[PDB]
Amino acid sequence: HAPSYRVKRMDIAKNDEECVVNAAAPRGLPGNGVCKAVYKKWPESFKNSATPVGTAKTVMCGTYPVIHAVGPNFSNYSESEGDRELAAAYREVAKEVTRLGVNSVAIPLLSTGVYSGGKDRLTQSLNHLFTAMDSTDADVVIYCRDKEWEKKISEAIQMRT
Ligand SMILES: [Cl-]
Repeated sequence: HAPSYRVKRMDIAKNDEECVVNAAAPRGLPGNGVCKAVYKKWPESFKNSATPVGTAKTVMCGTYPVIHAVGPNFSNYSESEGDRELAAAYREVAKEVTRLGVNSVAIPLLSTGVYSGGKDRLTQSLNHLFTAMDSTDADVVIYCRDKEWEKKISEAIQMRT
């Protein structure tokens, strides 16, 4: 037992962890990017998966848990309301990870990309991720796709040890 954070630049649908967090689209839809990859790999986990912005809902695919976390779309939310809902989504992820009793979890950065409102939200989203997941016992593996983001996430991980 020595919980860590790691970052990998690859498709989260190929993760090596005991459960996955989906950067879920609202309304339980297949979405794009990460959510679409999750839909292609674990389509059964989208049965009644819809959950409001700021929340998370776990649906099993077989016995593999998919934690659907709906971050805010900053094109629709103000900066202050969106920040609150982004923090809350990660808090509900940490609660689901705890309830599931998993030893590890694969997580993407919520409210980035098409939900970012055209702004770079790495630091904002990653810091809410740390605040929530620091409360758990699980190994956390953060998944990104951009090479400069991998570098920055790795630097943030390094300066917490
Ligand atoms: Cl990325």
